[PDB]
Amino acid sequence: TAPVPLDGTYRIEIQRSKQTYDYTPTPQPPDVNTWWAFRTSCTPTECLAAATMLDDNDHTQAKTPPVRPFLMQFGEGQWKSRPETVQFPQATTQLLALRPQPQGDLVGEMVVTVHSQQGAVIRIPAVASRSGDLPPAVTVPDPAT
Repeated sequence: TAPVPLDGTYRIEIQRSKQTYDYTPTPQPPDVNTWWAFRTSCTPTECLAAATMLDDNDHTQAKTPPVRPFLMQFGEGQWKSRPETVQFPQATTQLLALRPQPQGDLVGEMVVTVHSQQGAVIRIPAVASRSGDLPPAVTVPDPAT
């Protein structure tokens, strides 16, 4: 029941054409694809994954300017990033949940909970698919550091 580690180049699609506002559809196309270099380190109790953003066209180089890496923790059968406060056209909490599919890719959603329209939950479906190994040029920060 330990998860498959997230290691290699991953393509994340935030499908904003399926965005919902309290389960009621509010489509905002187009979907947005980004590329990330994932590395995973597991202790006997937890598995953590760190992802550094790659450039949009050249996925062998980190994004310019540098973007801070985000972390995911596997628990309750899913990878979930820690909630982070983000300003919205109001203060929100935004996180990414990715559930491993039997096949190898991951399906989940981006969850944006509003705290200041104060209280709704914006859900955007998300897909993550592995695109080969890591870029040997990029250095992904080990989450066990």
